[PDB]
Amino acid sequence: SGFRKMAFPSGKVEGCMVQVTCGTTTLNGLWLDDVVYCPRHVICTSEDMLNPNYEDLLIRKSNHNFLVQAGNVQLRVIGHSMQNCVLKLKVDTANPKTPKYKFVRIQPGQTFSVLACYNGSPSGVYQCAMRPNFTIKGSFLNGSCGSVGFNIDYDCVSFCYMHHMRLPTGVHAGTDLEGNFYGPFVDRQTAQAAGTDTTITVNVLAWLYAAVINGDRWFLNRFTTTLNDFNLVAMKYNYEPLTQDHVDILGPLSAQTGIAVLDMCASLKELLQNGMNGRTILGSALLEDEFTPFDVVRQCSGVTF
Amino acid sequence: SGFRKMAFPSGKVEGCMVQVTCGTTTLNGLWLDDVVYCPRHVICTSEDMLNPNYEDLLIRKSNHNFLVQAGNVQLRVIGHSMQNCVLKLKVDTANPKTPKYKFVRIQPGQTFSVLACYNGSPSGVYQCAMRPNFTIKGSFLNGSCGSVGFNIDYDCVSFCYMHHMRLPTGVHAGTDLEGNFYGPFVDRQTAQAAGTDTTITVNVLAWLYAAVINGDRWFLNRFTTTLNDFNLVAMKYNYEPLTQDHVDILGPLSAQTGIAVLDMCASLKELLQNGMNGRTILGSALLEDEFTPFDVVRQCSGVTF
Ligand SMILES: *[C@H](O)[C@H](C[C@@H]1CCNC1=O)NC(=O)[C@H](CC(C)C)NC(=O)OCc1ccccc1
Ligand SMILES: *[C@H](O)[C@H](C[C@@H]1CCNC1=O)NC(=O)[C@H](CC(C)C)NC(=O)OCc1ccccc1
Repeated sequence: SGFRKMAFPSGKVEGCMVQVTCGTTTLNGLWLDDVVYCPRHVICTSEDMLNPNYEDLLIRKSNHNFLVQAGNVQLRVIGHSMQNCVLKLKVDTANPKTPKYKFVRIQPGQTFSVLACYNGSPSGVYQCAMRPNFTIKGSFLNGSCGSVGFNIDYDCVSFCYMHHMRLPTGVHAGTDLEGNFYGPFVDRQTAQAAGTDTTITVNVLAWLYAAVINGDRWFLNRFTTTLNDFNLVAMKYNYEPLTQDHVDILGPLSAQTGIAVLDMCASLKELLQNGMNGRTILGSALLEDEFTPFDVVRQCSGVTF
Repeated sequence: SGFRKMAFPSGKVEGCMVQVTCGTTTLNGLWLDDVVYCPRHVICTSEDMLNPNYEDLLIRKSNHNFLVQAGNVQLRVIGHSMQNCVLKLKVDTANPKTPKYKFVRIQPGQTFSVLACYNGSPSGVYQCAMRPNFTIKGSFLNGSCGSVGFNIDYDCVSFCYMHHMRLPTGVHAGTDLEGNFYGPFVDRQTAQAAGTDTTITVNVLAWLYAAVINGDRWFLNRFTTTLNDFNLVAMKYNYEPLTQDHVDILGPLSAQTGIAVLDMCASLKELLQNGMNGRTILGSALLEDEFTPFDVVRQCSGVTF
C-alpha cells in the first residue's frame, strides 16, 4: 500500500562526506580509502570561473593549499591529480568508514538517490532520474557541489553522480566519479543549455502498473494497440520511442497485473490525447517518468539491503 | 535552485533498527540504550488480530519468547512491559550506536522522515506529513511495522512515529513512541476509517512562496483579500481555516519575496476557483500541502546537521 518516491538509506555515504576548501572556495568531497574526490572548480576564484585554464590553475597549487576536513579533523593532503573535471586528493588517512563500493556511469532514464551536502555535512536525501537530456531536477544550493548520487545493491554503494552546476532553467548537471560530465556540459560560467527533454516512456508505463497494483484503475480502457502506432503518438508528445526490450522489462509487472503491455499502451495513448480530466493517478495530476520498472518492483516487493 | 521533497539523512536511525520475532510474527524494533521499542501486535497470531486481549495475550508470554536480532547478533531479553500500543523489551546490551534523541508527539500539518524497514533492515527513506485526520500517506508493506518517523535537529533525533497499520483507503496509521495512536485508531483488524482530510492551507501557501523563489509566478495576480473572505472560500474546498499565527509564521517568506501573505491568499483563491488550467507549479499540476514553512526555509537556506 502507498507508492512514494523513495531514497536509499544514506548512512554508508554519510560517512564518506568531507569538506574541501581551496582559498575562499568551500565544497564537499567523497572520501574512500586514501582518496578524496571533489569537483575541480574548487581551485577557481570568482574571476576564474568565466573561462578557467584548469591545467594552468592547478599548476600553481600545492598539496598544502587544499584544506580537507572530516568532522573537525583535518586530513593531510599528500598528493593531487586532475581526472577530467574531478580532483583526486591523496590523503594521509584511509576512510575507516569506507563502504563496499563501485563507480558506475548510469544510463539516461535510470534513477539514483542524492545526498545533498553543505560544508561536508549531509543536509537531506532525495531520488532523481538522469533525464534523456542528461540533466537532473534536484535541489542544490551553492555549497552543494561535490554532493553525490548513488545506488545501493545490498551492501555495495554504486556512486554514479557528483554535482558541479545548475543551468539557467534551474536544472542540474554533473559528472560520474571519473569526472566525465553527463551530457555536453562544461565547468565554466558560460551560456549553456541542454537539448529537448523527452518523457521516459518505459518509466511512465511502470508507474501506471504501480497504480493498478495500488488500486487506481479509472484510466484502464477496453482497447489495445501496436508498438508502431503507439509510438506514432509518442513522437508527437516528446515521449521516448518504446522498444521490445522495454516491453520485456515490464513483463514482470504485466504478469503480476494480468495487463499486457500493449493494452496499457492503449490506456496511455488515451491519457496523452485526452488528458486526465482533473482526475489523479497515485495522487499525481500528471504522468510520472522518474520511476524505473525496478524501482516499482522493489517498492511493491519490499526489498531491503 | 530546485524544490524537492527531501528526507533527513537516515544514518543515525539506521543504527537503531532491529528485528523482533514473537512466534511466527516478525516486525521491526527501535533500539535505544537497553530498551527496544516495537508494536505490541507482534504478540498476536493471525486469529488474535480480529479482537485481541493484549493484557491476556502478554500474560502468556515470557522474555525468552521474544527473539530480537541486531544484524546477526541476538540480544537477550531480560524484561518486558506494554505501554499503550507499544512493547518495551529490556535487553542485556545498550545500543552502542544510540544517538542523542528525544520522543516527540507531533502536531497535524507537521512533517517527518520515515525509514521504511523490513526484517530490521532499512529499505528506504521518504518524508511525510501528519494529515489533519491523523493518517499518513506512506509506502508500507507487511513487515514494515515498527518502522519509525523522525526529525533531526542538528544532532538530536526526534522520533515522532511508529508504524502499526494500513486503512482500507491505502493510507497509514501509527503511534508516537509512547504507544499512543495518532487519531482514533486501534490495533485490531476491524472496520476502521478516518474522518475527512483537510488541505493544510498554511503549507500550501509556503509551497507557493517556494515557487516564486524558484521562478514560478504565472499564478501571481493583481489583487489582495481579507483573511475572513479568504477562509469563506477555504471552507468550501476543505482547506484548513488560516489564522493570524499562520500569517506570522509565513512572515519570513513573505518578507524574502516581498509578497504579503494576503496577496498570495488572493492568488490561491483564484487557483481554487479557476484551477491551474493545465499549467504546473514547481512541476506539480496540483497544490502541495506536505511542505511546512520551515521545510521550505531550510531547503531555500541550505540547512544541514
Ligand atoms: C557548486 O556548489 C555550485 C552549485 C550551484 C550554485 C547554485 N545552484 C547550484 O547547483 N555550482 C557552481 O558554482 C558552478 C561552478 C562552475 C565553475 C561549474 N557554477 C554554476 O552552477 O553556474 C550557474 C549558477 C547559477 C546561479 C547561481 C550560481 C551559479
Ligand atoms: C505491519 O507490518 C502491517 C503493515 C500493514 C500490512 C499491509 N500494509 C501495512 O502497512 N500491519 C498489520 O498487519 C496490522 C496489524 C493489526 C493487528 C494492527 N493490520 C492492518 O494493517 O490491517 C489492514 C491490512 C490491510 C491489508 C493487508 C494487511 C493488513
